[PDB]
Amino acid sequence: HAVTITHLFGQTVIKEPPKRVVSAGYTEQDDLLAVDVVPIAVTDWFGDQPFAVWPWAAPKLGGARPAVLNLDNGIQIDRIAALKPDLIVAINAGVDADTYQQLSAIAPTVAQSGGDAFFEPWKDQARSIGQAVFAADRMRSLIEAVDQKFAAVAQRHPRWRGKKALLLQGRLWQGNVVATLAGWRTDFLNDMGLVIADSIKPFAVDQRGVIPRDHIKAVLDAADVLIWMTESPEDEKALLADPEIAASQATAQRRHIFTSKEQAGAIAFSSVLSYPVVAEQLPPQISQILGA
Repeated sequence: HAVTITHLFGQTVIKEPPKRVVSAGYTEQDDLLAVDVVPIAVTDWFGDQPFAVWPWAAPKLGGARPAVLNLDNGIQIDRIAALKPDLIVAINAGVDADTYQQLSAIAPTVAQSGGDAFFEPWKDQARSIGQAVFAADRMRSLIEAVDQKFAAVAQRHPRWRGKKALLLQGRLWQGNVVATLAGWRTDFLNDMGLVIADSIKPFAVDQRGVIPRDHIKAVLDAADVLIWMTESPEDEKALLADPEIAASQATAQRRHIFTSKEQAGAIAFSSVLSYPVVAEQLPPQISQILGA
């Protein structure tokens, strides 16, 4: 039975479990590898990982060495054609109507389902991948396992319930703190019993809060715990050197968590394989700030 995928740019028919999959977006390799589909090409995002596959997903390669694509200057249409895929997964790749036509000329192409051309809700991406590679039941159990691990954190830490969190990018932008707005990207924090501080709501730009310099101190001080997606010790040092961050009660009362690079990657990938890394490695850090 062929699978018909309905997406932003129409429908894609996938006649059989595909043997040559290109992962054209920033994160889809995690959910593909999770259901034992090893892409023939993975697209790099950040962190300079071998084959752009981060450590939580690397084992599933079974030693394969996929081609590494990049989006530095758009989707690499000719490189994709040369790989002769039977399925292109381009959910998190910035596909538009023009690039959709180009990819579809090469092979059946699964695009995003809606208005997010990058970073659509992680479970929507997972379910679509699962359908596309004839692994829906397996992908369903893996999504459930994520929710269960975060629910188990909540059960072990009832004192956290209602405590206020912010999830911040690891670097300032042109002087501004950049927060993740409340949405699918913060559901994992809610699943552990935390609330997203509403101090960021007035500063919305698309899915982030871009905090004006004169509001940094008050906005950070609204939170009980601040999770910064730092990718190096230099990132942490630059945040603590910022005069507004340095003068906040968040700094005075040691409310900051600065992620390791691996932790920042696991949050950023938000996948069936990366979220269990967050559920393992973030709770001990939250306990140090909130108490167990």
